[PDB]
Amino acid sequence: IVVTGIPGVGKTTVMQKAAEGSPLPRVPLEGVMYGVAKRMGLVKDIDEMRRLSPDVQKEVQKKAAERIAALGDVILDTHCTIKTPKGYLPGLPRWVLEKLRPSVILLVEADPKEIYGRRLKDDSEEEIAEHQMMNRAAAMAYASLSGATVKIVFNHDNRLDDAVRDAAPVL
Amino acid sequence: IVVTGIPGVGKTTVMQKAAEGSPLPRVPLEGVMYGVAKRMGLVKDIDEMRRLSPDVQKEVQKKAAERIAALGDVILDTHCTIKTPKGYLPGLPRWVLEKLRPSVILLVEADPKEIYGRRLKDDSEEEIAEHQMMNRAAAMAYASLSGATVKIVFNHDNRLDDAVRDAAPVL
Amino acid sequence: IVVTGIPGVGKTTVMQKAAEGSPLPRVPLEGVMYGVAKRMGLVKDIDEMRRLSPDVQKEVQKKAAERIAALGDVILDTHCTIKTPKGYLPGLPRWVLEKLRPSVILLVEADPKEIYGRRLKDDSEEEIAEHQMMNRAAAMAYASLSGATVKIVFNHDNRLDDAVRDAAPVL
Amino acid sequence: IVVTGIPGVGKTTVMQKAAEGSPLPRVPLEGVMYGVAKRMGLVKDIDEMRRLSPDVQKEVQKKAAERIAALGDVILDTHCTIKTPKGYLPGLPRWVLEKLRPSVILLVEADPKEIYGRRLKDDSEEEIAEHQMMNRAAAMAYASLSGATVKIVFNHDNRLDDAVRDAAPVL
Amino acid sequence: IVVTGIPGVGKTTVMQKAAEGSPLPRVPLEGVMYGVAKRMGLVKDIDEMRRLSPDVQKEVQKKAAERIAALGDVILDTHCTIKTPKGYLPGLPRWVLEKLRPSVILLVEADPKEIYGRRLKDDSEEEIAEHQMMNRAAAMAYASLSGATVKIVFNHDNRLDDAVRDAAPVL
Amino acid sequence: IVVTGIPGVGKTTVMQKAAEGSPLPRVPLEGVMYGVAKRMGLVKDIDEMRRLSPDVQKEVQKKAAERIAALGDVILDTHCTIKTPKGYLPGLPRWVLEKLRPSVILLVEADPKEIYGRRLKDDSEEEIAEHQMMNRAAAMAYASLSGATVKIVFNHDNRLDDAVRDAAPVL
Repeated sequence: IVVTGIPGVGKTTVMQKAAEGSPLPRVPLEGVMYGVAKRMGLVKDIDEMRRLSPDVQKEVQKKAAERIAALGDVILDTHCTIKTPKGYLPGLPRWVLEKLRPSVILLVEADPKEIYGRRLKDDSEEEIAEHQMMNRAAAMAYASLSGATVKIVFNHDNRLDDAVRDAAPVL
Repeated sequence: IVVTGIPGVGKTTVMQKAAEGSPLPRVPLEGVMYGVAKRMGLVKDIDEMRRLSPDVQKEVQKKAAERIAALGDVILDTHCTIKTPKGYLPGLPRWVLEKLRPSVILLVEADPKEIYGRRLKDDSEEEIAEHQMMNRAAAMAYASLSGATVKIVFNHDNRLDDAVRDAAPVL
Repeated sequence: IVVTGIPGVGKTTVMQKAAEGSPLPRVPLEGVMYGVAKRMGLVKDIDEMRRLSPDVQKEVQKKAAERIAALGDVILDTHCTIKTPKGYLPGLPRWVLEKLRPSVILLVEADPKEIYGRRLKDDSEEEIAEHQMMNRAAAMAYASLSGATVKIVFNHDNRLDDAVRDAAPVL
Repeated sequence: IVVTGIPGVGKTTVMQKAAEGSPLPRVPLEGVMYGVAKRMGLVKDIDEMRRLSPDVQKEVQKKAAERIAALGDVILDTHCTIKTPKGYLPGLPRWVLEKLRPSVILLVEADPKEIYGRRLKDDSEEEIAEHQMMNRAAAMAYASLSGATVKIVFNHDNRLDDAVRDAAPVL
Repeated sequence: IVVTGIPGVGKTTVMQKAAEGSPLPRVPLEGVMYGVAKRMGLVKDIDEMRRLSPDVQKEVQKKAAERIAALGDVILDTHCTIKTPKGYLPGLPRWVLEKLRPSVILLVEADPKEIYGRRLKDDSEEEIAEHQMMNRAAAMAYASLSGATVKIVFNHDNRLDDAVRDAAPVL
Repeated sequence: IVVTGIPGVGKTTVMQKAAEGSPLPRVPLEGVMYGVAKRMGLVKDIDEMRRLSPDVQKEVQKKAAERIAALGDVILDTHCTIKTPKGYLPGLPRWVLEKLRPSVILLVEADPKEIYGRRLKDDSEEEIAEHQMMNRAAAMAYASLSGATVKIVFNHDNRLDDAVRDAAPVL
């Protein structure tokens, strides 16, 4: 399983509540990549992951995915697209999907005005709505490459029980 | 050619009225998969297609696609995404497209309020509008994998002649 | 399965109604032969099928039948005898039957006066009655060559429900 | 880099203003395909590129992409989807992406009412908004296949400096 | 890392609070064993893990530990001793330690009267104090076999901030 | 095609106007050399091209020319002679011409008094007239080595339409 969401949507809260009583392991993909790179001796510190040569970083992604595939059924956590100075970056290249072979991609959503409120209490609502629409396109592209199912989960501010009630049927 | 649409959009009516006088054979993909599985002795009854092992079901899709490719130019019929308890399932995995190599994907649409009306006379309008948006994303992803052209056809309740007039130029 | 009938008997209507909700593919044999010849590069236009050398046309029939046999169980559609300036031409030679191996030949019939009325609103009644008798002889010859069953279906003008009720038991 | 947009969005103006003082070469992809086909002796005139056999045209796309990859870092120019009588055609098939391996896809946008105004001074606003949405789906599918980043640039009528200020950070 | 504790000591709470913001993956060992056995086809349901042949269960433990060792630095979770009708069962046999090679064993403790209070609000205090003493012996035996460090963390009812302040320095 | 001119003659403006709507790629030679050296890992920044060993810089010129020759018909851009502290440097050595095999060298000119006016608004008129004469000698030497044609184009201050009308016939 892969769980995904825009920064501010409350991804970790819904995942922690829905995964309660589950026998499934819980895995941040960036953490595994750092662990694999560190045990291969390529890095020592978490920021060095951004300094690696891109074509070495492809093989770190490949090896991390092979090892998560060997672990078996898992709640993997990462962004589906990351916003950057040069625009949106796909969080899951084809060479990851060919190794992981996900059964489900789960996408968490809330209203742009709710997310803007949460972010202000910590982009325009138009840029939030854009990043959400780009995530839907990215998820369905990942699905078509892999045979993975795509689930959308709403997580409105007052209504965490709805997000958990929609998420738990997937597990 | 592949023809696709959401349940209730009137797909079969537009397909048969546009295919009138065409030399092209017509084919339901699920029906051919059942036929191939049955002639390979893997099943006897239509429900058993849901009971097959997924990694056998991949090869049944592959063989059905190879045989529909050997038949040549055809009006193939299937859903582009199927709604399920775990969310949207891609109806055409990459291993189907690499065998069929479609020249066109045709997508049928109507207003969510019309579709809700037809369904009530037999999901919310928002979930209908979502499933349409997910189908557009799926179709263009399938196109990029294959070189297939993508055509959208409107099929408003009274206006079947517009749908048929838009469809016939494709054939 | 093969469905057959004299021009004007309403062949397509009875097939379309009885095949409703069937998982079977729906194939015109002339269309397959054109598709096979076109993809073998032998022709580009449908009228060129009448211009092919007869011993090439035998192999086009043979290859079309092999590919329909690979597709498996199907509602195939063609005439059992075609009327021509030199008289009746058999629609299905032995080299087709040895490949398709049909389980059923279905023959649609109506009164010569009904057929003459339909044709007048679009041959003598004696020539219509002759062509029907020649079709029965052709069907039973095909049966004896192949082990196929032969079914006769009446389709009187008002009584389409009787034609469909006789046809549906075959499917 | 690849730069893309709908006809009327002002693609060339934003490209040439942002590329001012850049050491990067600029390349029209259709122009290179014509050049490669012409130097391979396949054509003499630009219109003959539409007359080529599709499976030859795949190899021309492949060879043009290999040569543009060997040139190195470049501002490549083409449409991401081309509107045709049979609907939208993908501008960049997978066999192009596996050769070019783009670092960025850039997508230029403007309001449908602005584009309709420019086109009227030279589709409905609904069909313009549709073609833009189909381009977003195409770009993100291309991204997932390649690891390319996706940037969106607004180019409103009076506001060319905003388009150039968004574009220059990519180069 | 391995985190361990007696049922009712609040193990999961202190782990969740201390692991906050860590890049380390989180793994229940029983979950991995079920996943490995399920993917090896040995079982389908979680209760069948108790029905396996003991010498198969040794090899499942061995394979699960090899796959966790390949994943690298991790917050592993399991009991150090499990209470059963036949008395205490060691949670981590030598064939697990030779694969995992832990750097730390972490042992969570609370007063027998606090644990009795938590268990009532849902063994004698003597049997609780015995099970704690047997865990200390088990942990220090595991340490001597492996070179792992052993840390004890108090988790008194109101004082969760002390438990988290002691746990976070280990990570 | 190669376009050439003295700094201040307005080379880019005449090229940009004449090449309007051309299918030809547009290429700065210094940019390609930097791109080739950068992708060979020899440099990271544009100024390091002056720091290269001359006998490496020859092979970079050779490889850049081979890759621009593989690209086919092109509007290449560079100076025909570069003024330096040690005098005039030839912009195109024999080892470049043997690879590019130009069909045309185009040389842009204006009155030394006009150029001095432009350079004042941004050498003596005698030194400007000298650099032009040295460019004519260099161009005709390049022609004799290669079989390239030589075209001279005037670009007087107001008369850009005359310059573009002389340039466009070459393309």
